Amino acid sequence: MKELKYDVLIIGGGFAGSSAAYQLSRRGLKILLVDSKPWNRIGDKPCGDAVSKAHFDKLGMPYPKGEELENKINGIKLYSPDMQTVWTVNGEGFELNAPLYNQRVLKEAQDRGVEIWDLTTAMKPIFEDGYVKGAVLFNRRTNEELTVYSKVVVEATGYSRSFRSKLPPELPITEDLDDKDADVAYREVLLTKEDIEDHDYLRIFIDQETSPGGYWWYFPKGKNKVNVGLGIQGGMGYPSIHEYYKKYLDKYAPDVDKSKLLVKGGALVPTRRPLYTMAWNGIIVIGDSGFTVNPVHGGGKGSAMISGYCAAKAILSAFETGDFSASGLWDMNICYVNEYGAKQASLDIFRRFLQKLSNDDINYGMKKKIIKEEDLLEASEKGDLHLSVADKAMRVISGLGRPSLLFKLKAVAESMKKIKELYLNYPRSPSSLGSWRREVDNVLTEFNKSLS
Ligand SMILES: Cc1cc2c(cc1C)N(C[C@H](O)[C@H](O)[C@H](O)COP(=O)(O)OP(=O)(O)OC[C@H]1O[C@@H](n3cnc4c(N)ncnc43)[C@H](O)[C@@H]1O)c1[nH]c(=O)[nH]c(=O)c1N2
Ligand SMILES: CC(C)=CCC/C(C)=C/CC/C(C)=C/CC/C(C)=C/COP(=O)(O)OP(=O)(O)O
Repeated sequence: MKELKYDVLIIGGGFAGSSAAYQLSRRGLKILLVDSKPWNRIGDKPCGDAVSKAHFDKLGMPYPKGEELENKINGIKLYSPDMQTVWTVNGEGFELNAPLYNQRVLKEAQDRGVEIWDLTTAMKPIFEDGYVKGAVLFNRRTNEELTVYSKVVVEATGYSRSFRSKLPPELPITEDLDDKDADVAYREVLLTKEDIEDHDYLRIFIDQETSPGGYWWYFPKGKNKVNVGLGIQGGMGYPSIHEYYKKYLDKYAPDVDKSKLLVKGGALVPTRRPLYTMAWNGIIVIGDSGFTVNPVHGGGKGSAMISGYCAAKAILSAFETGDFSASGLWDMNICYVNEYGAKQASLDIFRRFLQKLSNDDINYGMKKKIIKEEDLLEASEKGDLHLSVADKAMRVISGLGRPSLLFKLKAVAESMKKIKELYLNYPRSPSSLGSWRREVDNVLTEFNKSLS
C-alpha cells in the first residue's frame, strides 16, 4: 500500500475539523484533512445553523459574509409550554449558511497550506506501541487505499466517532456516552407566507409533551424563510421524531409554506460534559466526537470551533517539545475545560433537572418569574447557578401547593457547585485522570438518584 508522511491528520471537516485546520495553517506544518463527503456537501449536517458572534470574536475565525450570512441575530425569545410567558435574551449572533461558510473556511485553510481530500474516509487507525500513528484511508475520488502516518490525529468525525471508536476499548479516548446523554434532533428550512415577526430573534419553545427532553425552535433565516425543528432526549423510548415534527409543526410554524421546502433532515447531538480526556498518545478528539455540545441549549458549532482552537494550540506546543504522548498533548484538556468544558459540566447537571420538570412546573416557574430574564444570561455565561438566584427562586415558588421537582433547585445548585469545583481542579496529568473521573461519576450518580 502507498505510504505518506504528514505532521498532522485531521479526520472530519465540519466546524470542528475545519477550525483546527484553519488555526493550524500558515505555520509550515504538513497537514492533511479528509472528509467522507464530497466538497460541495461538507458542512451540511442538519443544524439550526445559529452561532453566537462572540465565538468568532474570541477565536479569530472569519466572519460569515455574503451568502454565508443568511440573517443577523439580535436575541432569543424563550417560550413557556403554555406560550403565556416569553423571556427575551439579547445578544448578537448569526444564522449561517453552514455548508457555504464551512467550505470557505476549508478553502482558505487550503490556500494557507492545508491539503484536503474529499470523498475520503479514514477507515481504521494505525495503532502501535500504545500510540495512534495515523490512519488507513480510502479515497473514493481516486479509488485508492492509502496509509497516512502522522504525529497527531485530530478526531473530528462528529457524533459518528468513527475513528476513535475503533481504538482498543481500554483507552480513555474511546469513551462512549449513555443514550440518555444525547438528543435526536430534526429540522426543515421553509419559506413563509406572511412576513416573519421580529425576524432578528430566534424562538425557542419549551414543551415536555411536544419535544420531551429537548425543545422546538423557529430560527428565522430571513423575512420569509425559517429553520424550524425540534430535539428530543434519546434512550427514553420516545416514538419517531419525524412523527413529533409532523404532529406539532403547525403549533410552532403555522405560517410556513409546506410546498416550498429547501432542506430537511435529522441527526444526533451529544448533550453532556466533554470526553473526560480529549487527548491521548498521538491523538486529540474535538467537536461532537469529543462531546463539546452545550448540554442545556444543544449548541455545538461555537464550542466545536473552541475545541479546534485548543487542539491547534496543544499540537503547536507538542511540535515544540517533540512529545506527542497523552502528557505532551494534555494542554488540549486544560485549554478546553477552561474555555467551555467546565461550563458544560455544570450544565450537564442542570440539564438533567430541566428534563425532569413538568410543563406545569415550567409554566409556573416562568410565570411567577422564578428568575429574571437577565439572570438567565448571566447563568449562561459560565453555567453558574448563584446562591442569591437559587434562594430567591425558592422563595418565589414557596406558595406552590403541590409536589414539584422545582423544590430541588437548591440541591441542583449544590451539585453544580460540586462538579464545577472538580472541573476547576482538572487533573494536571494523565496519571490523575482515573481517580478524578470516579469523583465526577460519583457526583453524577448521587445527583441522578436525588431526582429519581
Ligand atoms: C438538528 C440539529 C440542530 C442543531 C444542532 C445539531 C442538530 C443535529 N447543533 C449542534 C451542531 O450542529 C454540532 O454540534 C456541530 O455541527 C458539530 O460539528 P463537528 O465538526 O464536530 O461535526 P460534524 O458532524 O458537523 O462534522 C463531522 C464530519 O466528519 C466527517 N467524517 C466522519 N467520519 C469520518 C471518517 N471516518 N473519515 C472521514 N471523514 C469522516 C463527516 O463527513 C462530517 O463532515 C447546533 N449547534 C449550534 O451551535 N447551533 C444550532 O443551531 C444547532 N442546532
Ligand atoms: C437548535 C439547537 C440544537 C441548538 C441551538 C443553539 C443555540 C440556541 C444557538 C444560539 C446562538 C446565538 C445566535 C446566540 C446569539 C443570541 C445571544 C443571546 C447571544 C449572547 O451572547 P453574548 O455575546 O454573551 O451576549 P451579549 O452581547 O449581550 O453580551
